[PDB]
Amino acid sequence: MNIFEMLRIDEGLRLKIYKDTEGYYTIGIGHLLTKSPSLNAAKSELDKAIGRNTNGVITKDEAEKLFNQDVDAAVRGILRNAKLKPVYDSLDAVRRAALINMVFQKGETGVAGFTNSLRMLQQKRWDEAAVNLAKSRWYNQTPNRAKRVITTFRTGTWDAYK
Ligand SMILES: [Cl-]
Repeated sequence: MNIFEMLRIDEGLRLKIYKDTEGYYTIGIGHLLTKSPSLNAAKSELDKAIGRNTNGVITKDEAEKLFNQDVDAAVRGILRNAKLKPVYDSLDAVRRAALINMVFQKGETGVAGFTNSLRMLQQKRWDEAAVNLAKSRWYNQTPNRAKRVITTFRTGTWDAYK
């Protein structure tokens, strides 16, 4: 199991533009196009991201490309965030995947904000962190996914995903 498989599970795959849990225009593997309410804008954005006139639809391959670029970026934002870096650096491999998941789903910034639980992860306070992480808008809006991640942070294993 690894990052890609993980996220692929959490985010699914759609070849046609859709609205996410928050109602935003998204595509492929959790690839967010826009916060705006215009399907057109979303279309523009897509074309631009794909490099062509898509008409709201893309190929699997394209979807995948987006995905790598996205995983890549997530990591990098992590590597560039003065708050994230240290944490990540101190984590074992499995757990990093978890931090990356969150970052992918909510943004560096978003994540950069879980100060306390980040602190907890740093000191390796698994159980406390999990509780902490649970008290969030994030958990409350996407309970099942949040659970997987949290479990993940908690045990250092892929069971949540098995
Ligand atoms: Cl969920």
